[PDB]
Amino acid sequence: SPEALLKQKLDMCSKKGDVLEALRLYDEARRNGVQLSQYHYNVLLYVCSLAEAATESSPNPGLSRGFDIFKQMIVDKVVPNEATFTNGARLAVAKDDPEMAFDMVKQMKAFGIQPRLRSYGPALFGFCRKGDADKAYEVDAHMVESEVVPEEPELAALLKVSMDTKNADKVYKTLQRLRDLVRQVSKSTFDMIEEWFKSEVATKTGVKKWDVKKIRDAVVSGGGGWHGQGWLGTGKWNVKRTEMDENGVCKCCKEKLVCIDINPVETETFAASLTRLACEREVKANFNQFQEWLERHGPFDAVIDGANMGLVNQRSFSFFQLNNTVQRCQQISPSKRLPLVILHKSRVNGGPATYPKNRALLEKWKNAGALYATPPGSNDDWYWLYAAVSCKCLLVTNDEMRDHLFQLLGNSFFPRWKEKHQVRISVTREDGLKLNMPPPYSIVIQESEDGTWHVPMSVEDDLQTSRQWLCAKRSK
Ligand SMILES: [Ca+2]
Ligand SMILES: [Ca+2]
Ligand SMILES: [Ca+2]
Ligand SMILES: [Ca+2]
Ligand SMILES: [Ca+2]
Ligand SMILES: [Zn+2]
Repeated sequence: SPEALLKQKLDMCSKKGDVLEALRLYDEARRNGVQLSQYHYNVLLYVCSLAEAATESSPNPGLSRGFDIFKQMIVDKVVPNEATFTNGARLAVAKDDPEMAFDMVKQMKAFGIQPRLRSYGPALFGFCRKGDADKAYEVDAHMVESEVVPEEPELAALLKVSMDTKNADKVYKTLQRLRDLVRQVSKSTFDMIEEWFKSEVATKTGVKKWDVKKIRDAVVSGGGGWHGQGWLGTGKWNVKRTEMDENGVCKCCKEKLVCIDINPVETETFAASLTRLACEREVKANFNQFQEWLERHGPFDAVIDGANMGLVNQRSFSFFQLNNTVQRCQQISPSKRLPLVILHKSRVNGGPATYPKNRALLEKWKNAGALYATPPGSNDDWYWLYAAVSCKCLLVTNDEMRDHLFQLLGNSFFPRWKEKHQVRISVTREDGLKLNMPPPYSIVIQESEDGTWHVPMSVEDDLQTSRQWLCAKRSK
């Protein structure tokens, strides 16, 4: 079979790295009238990726013909799958011609194909590296039109190019996008924002007087913690690295940060999504059985990730730590409700039930309507997440909630929900176990009604490391 033979020959051509032969075989298939499929085209795009950009001579056939091959695949109406977008992007990155990368995205659109975020990268980053703001803004407008949402690296590049070209309005808009989409910024974005506020352009941008009514109304309209009406005040910024105390008060200027509400409609949308996702991955009957059980139980003030409470910072499962956490949650519940403990059935009858009084206590919690033992093969994370979301209550876990399945939950609603609901344990020698409660304010870039900015840095563990903030306040 000829298409099956080209497959075999391109699979081999190449783990070897032979681009000149992959390009010979491509040309030969077309002289034989053998139709290249999705698989052939993808292998071919990957292999052309390995060509490198010629620093001395004019461009090599591998990269150069790679764009031709991509163009043809679309013309042929062969459907791109995830490997197509990845190899297409690798090729774009290797060539490092932002104009050619942007051409690839324009032709996807012309043929009704949805570009991916990684398709836009080599174009956007290419123009930003060249200081070409006008072209970077075109790419960004194109992304926005295709409903592709930028992440921090795209926003940071747009921020830097706006700073380089002295564009105060684009800086303002990008900073609002950082607030909306990212919330807390990486070290390098933080340093960038600090440079902005100390800069000459920042010093010289702003308004001495403004419609205070219009600001107040924008604050209500936006949901809280920003107004979006432009730079306010005049003159030099005082720009300090600082911290918030436990109540959200800036140690530099004493502004108390806002606690930003979550709209209950967004929460119900998210609960539906969460249920859909869990049922796609769990045995549906297992997850449904839990849903039905939960409808018949509670009320709950807290849901505990039992495996995480037994295991975090432990050489092996610690019933002491789980039980202490149960007792502590019950103590802080205004009506002394036991928390809902989610644990694997294998744990309810294995290592945590090793000692008879522990086993009797696990059974007592179950009999109090405060424990659900998830079935063999289940991923407990769906169960404790759904319970805390559904009961609108505290979620006790030290799980980071960022890898694997948690990526499916998105990077807007879920991080906001997590901040308001997640309780983590910490331990010290002097005191024992502590429950660390949600903050009374929102850890997000905030813009005050008078134009003052507070920008939080992102950190791995804000209980381990004290989170730094930037305070930017006009000196006059
Ligand atoms: Ca109960
Ligand atoms: Ca133990
Ligand atoms: Ca109550
Ligand atoms: Ca006892
Ligand atoms: Ca888990
Ligand atoms: Zn401040």
